[PDB]
Amino acid sequence: VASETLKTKKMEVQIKKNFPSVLQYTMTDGKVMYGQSKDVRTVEINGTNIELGDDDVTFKKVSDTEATYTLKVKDEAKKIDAVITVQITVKANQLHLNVTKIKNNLSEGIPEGNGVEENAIQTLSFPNQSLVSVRSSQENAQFTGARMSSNTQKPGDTNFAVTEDTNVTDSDYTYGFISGAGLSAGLWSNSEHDGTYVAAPVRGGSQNTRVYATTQQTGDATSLGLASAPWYYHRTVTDSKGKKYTVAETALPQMAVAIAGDENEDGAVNWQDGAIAYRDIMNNPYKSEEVPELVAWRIAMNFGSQAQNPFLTTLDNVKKVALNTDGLGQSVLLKGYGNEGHDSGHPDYGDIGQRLGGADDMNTMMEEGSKYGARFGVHVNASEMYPEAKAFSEDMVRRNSAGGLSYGWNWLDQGVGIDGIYDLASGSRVSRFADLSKEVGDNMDFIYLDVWGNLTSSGSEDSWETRKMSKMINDNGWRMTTEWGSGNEYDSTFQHWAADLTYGGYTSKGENSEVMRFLRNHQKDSWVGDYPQYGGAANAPLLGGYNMKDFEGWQGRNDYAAYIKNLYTHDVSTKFIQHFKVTRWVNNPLLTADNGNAAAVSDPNTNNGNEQITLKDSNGNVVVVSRGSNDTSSAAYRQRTITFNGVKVASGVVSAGDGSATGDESYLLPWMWDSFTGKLVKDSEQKLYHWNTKGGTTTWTLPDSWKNLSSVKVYQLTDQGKTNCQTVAVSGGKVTLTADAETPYVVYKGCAKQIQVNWSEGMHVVDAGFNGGSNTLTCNWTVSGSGKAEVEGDNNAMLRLTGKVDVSQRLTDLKAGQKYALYVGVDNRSTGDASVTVTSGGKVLATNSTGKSIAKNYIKAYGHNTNSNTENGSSYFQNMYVFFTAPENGDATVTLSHKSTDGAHTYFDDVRIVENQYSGITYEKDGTLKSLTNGFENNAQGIWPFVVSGSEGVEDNRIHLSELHAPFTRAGWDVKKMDDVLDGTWSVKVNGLTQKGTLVYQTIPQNVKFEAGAKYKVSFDYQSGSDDIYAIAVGQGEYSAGSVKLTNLKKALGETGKAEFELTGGCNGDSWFGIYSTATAPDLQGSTGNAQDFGGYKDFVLDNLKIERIESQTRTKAEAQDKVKEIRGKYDSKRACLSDAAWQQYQDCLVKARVLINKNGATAEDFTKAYDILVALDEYMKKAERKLKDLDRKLLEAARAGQDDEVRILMANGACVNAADDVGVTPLHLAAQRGHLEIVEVLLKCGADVNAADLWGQTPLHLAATAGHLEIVEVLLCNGADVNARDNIGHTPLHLAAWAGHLEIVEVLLKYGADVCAQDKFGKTAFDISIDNGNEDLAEILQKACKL
Ligand SMILES: [Mn+2]
Ligand SMILES: [Mn+2]
Ligand SMILES: [Mn+2]
Ligand SMILES: [Mn+2]
Repeated sequence: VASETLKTKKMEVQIKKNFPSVLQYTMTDGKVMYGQSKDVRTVEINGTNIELGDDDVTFKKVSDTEATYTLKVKDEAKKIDAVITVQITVKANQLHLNVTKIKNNLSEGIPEGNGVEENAIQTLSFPNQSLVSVRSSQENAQFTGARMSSNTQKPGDTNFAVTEDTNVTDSDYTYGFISGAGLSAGLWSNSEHDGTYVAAPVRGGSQNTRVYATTQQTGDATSLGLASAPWYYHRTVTDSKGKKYTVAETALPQMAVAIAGDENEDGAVNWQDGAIAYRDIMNNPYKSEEVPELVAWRIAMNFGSQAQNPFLTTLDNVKKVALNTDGLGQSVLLKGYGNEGHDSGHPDYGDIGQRLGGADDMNTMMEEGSKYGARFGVHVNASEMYPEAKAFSEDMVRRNSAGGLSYGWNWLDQGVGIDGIYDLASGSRVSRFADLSKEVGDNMDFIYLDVWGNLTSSGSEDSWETRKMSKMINDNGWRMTTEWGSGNEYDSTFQHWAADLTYGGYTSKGENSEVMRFLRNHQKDSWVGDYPQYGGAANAPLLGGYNMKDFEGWQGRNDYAAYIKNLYTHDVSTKFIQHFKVTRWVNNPLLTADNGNAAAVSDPNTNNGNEQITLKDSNGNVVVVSRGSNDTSSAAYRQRTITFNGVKVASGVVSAGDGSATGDESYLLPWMWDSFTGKLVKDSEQKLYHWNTKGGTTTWTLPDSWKNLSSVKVYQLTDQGKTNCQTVAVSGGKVTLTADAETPYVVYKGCAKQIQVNWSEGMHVVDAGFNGGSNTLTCNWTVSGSGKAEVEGDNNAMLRLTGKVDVSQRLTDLKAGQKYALYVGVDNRSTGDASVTVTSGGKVLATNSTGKSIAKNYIKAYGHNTNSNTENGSSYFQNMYVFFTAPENGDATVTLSHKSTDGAHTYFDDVRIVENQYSGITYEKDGTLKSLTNGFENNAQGIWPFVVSGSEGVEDNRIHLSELHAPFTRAGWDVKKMDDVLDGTWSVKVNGLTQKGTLVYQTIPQNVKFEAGAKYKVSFDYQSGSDDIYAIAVGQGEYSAGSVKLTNLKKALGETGKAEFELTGGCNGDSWFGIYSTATAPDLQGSTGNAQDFGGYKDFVLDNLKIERIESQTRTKAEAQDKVKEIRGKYDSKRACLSDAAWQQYQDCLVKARVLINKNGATAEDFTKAYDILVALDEYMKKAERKLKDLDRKLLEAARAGQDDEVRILMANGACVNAADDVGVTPLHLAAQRGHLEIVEVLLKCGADVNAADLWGQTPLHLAATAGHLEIVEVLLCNGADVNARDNIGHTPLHLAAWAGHLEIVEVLLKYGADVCAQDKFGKTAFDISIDNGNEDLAEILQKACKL
């Protein structure tokens, strides 16, 4: 065959002129690797194999390093007529084969707007091209392949000898390496082909197989050759509506080989040698070079309009983590960066959350954060959308084969599936990422793509789609990261289900492959880390593996100390290991003959035949990681030694990644790199991180550059940075370190300066989050008063106040004349007021207060929810607001204060000053509320003046600010029957919180204070899905069932309703109103499936809140005094059956009214207030009385029935023991006559009046004696029953027991002391009763009382 030679300094490649084929590679040393030794001239186009003849190919040697081929590819019958241009180039030990041009003689190209290109060239390949091959006739001929596996128990690798029996045909792999006759090679291709995988729960580029292995007979030997899998060129796709499109290539077809000798110099030639060479030709994920610097990964979360984490708070948190890690690199994923938060506004990528501070604050956070080595990225979704999103349209909607919506998940709103193919082919998604690019410029590091590969956008989401998705992202300068462990093998640098080891179990983690991890460990956080309960790959991997925790609200995670502890336990050593590239990996226990890995490398002269990995950097530094034993039953299987240039830098067992068992690992890791591009730092900046799991004393050999030092400087790392400095002597290049358990230390050669941190930049105050330690109360905040101010809490630090104290700070950078809202988180445990005040000079611009906090925090993503223990195992943190105009003098000051001298605490956190246009609060002259209006158009955050209640416990609450996007958010679009927005752009929305039987949301006194005794007109616009499913709740103090006044609301589905009521302020100033979920089932109107959710039959929308104080009729002192008499005359006699707290509330109220009435110099205003407070007290006591009368009537009913359980349930729920009806019959009377001994004894123990009588003068003893209940009569006399008690006739329980003729009951009561002299109105004794009836048996016991 006629050939030509391409030359480099490393090899000579003999190539055929009749086809782009290699005959052989001859290296400088004379070693040879074969190409395609046979006459194979096949080209596949659209699945049709065409064999080329001599006249179908033209050749041209361009230079000594390049040749060009022109391929005439025609099949008239199969509609193929193409001209393919192939380039072969050589450099060093690499050969590249590129398709540089594709000409189609059967088309004019792709029609405008990605229209269908008829006879388009969709696929292209060179079947059995064998660019590199090995033969069974060669010394140590072998194949090594890798396929995708997310399963910890199933490796993705194959390792086998190439023999005469080896028979393969287009066997597809992610990676493929052939070795033989002292040379090795891997084949790289940019093919987007999807094929064979070991294990993956999703698509989304998990199945990308780019190499094809095929055997052929090469004379008397079997030859195994490598070819590229097919490439896509102009691919024709169909969307959910049946519309077809043709989309151009992501890139032109490209492939390469890199010929290796014994690269790691270990005396053998295998895939590892090929893998070292392969790194020079392989694709590298965009920005994969920064991956080793990303030590601190975490999520900063925002959800449901709450603004739990505004961008400038996230920046303070970056500075806290920077101090605690001594400036290690960070990667913060902003989950809910856009619109109203997480799983809101998808897919509006360019809509940055206005309530977080918008694009302005996001850019400030990214720009400033980068100075601390912190990278930022956003969570996006390209599979699900909500009606509120501006991108929402009929074209975007994914539809099923029947024409209906492809529904997603319902939570805040109903998610609808995005038509993935439409989104790509129309240029829609690329334009939405462009919207984001305009907002962030070049400040943002990465994109985090959620759910991609789970088939929500289409049944495909293949490697071709994922390749195009990753390109749109990389094109904007963004690093690619995604959700699923197996997803996007080609371009992703991080998988959430790989780095967060807790999710999905052992079958759904990161990439379980020795080949993939050997090649790319340093480029991704997509592997298997320690999580021993999964076993296999997850049991102490030598390379570690990212273990991700959070503290900023993601899944309620708000534990900072655990976050930091975990960074040092797993992530510091994982990241240190990623600064080196794998060069050798022997004795892998996961690979056996049974799982298809008989030829896997097994050296008994390395680490006793146990697992070992060697890694190297471009500076010749060597890292060696060794496993103690390859037996999982041995204690040494989890033992790992790490050496750096032959010196031990880490030893022992890590604390289990699943949090199940603490370890003993200690390390002294040299951190030689900067937190930016990872370049080597200078000598004065070189440092060592020290960690000791169990704590104690360890001795280490310092690195070579430290061997002549006399001493080192050791600093303990905290949330304040470098503390407790120690000078440690160096003897013979060694150091002894004493360490507390699980405590980070940093070692320097000399004195090291503290990292400079200016807290709360752009926040208008210094240290708004109280992160500056105790010192913050000295030069940032000024403290005054007899009381005390402390920075308290070992997690999220807060300001704690006790006694009479004020904490002040000057406000900076305010725009003169502009409107601002200032809010602060407040938890008040004191009865004394806690306040927030803005002053200019001395003048008060705005002020607000809270008494004892009455509402617990149920916001899961928030830093101080009721699961975080602010004090006493609870948290009452709620945002307290002030609205003011920035003064013209530019002098403004905030003051946080506690007024009373009591010892109870008040907590404050997160002082937020934000530009805000809300102006719906009007006051009276005395500073009390005149009116409050809200259309929710200018809310700084949350559902203010309401606060979320406990209907779902601590949750990502299904309550938020709904957004207008007509016609989609309106009633009538699809199966939707309710409007999301009543008027304007925003309303308050509740999604499906039906049949809870509890409070959903409520006002609190710090948001809307209802003055004691004052009357208010409350009105709002609403939309409710069904009749009586939701109600208006009115209460005083902390919500409690039974104490609440409920008004059921009627159905207002698609048509806005009006709600109006009057509210009278409770005596303690703690009155409130809200929305309550009843027990009543919604009317789903015959809807099925998602239509029950989307319809709105179970939802509640509120808007246009209006609260107005109603003027009261003026009262005199006489009127108020008389009202005191009336109230006392009604309730003074009702102390017995009334709670000890209810009697206290009543007494406190009477005291309050008397103080107003009797003050020297009291006015009409005081007399009106005193009278009104008593009127409010009356209605409160009366409502409580009807609820007690309800319980009493049910207790008298259960006394008759005889059920102890329902008698005890009612008594425990507050039932009156001595409760009598219209005829004066108590439950002790009823239980005694029926004879329920278990109830009689329960009632007597509870304090029931044993002497109690009805309108007939009958006591429970009279009733029990006539009925003849011996056991009941016994216990009554033992509890103090009146033995000689009489009725309206004069019958003692002796007379009645004789009338009924009870032989055993008469004798029992006589023994105790029942009178025999007793006579009724007729003057009849027991002598007359015994002689009247036909039985003389009674006359025998009476003649044994007195003998006649
Ligand atoms: Mn080797
Ligand atoms: Mn804080
Ligand atoms: Mn509105
Ligand atoms: Mn919404």
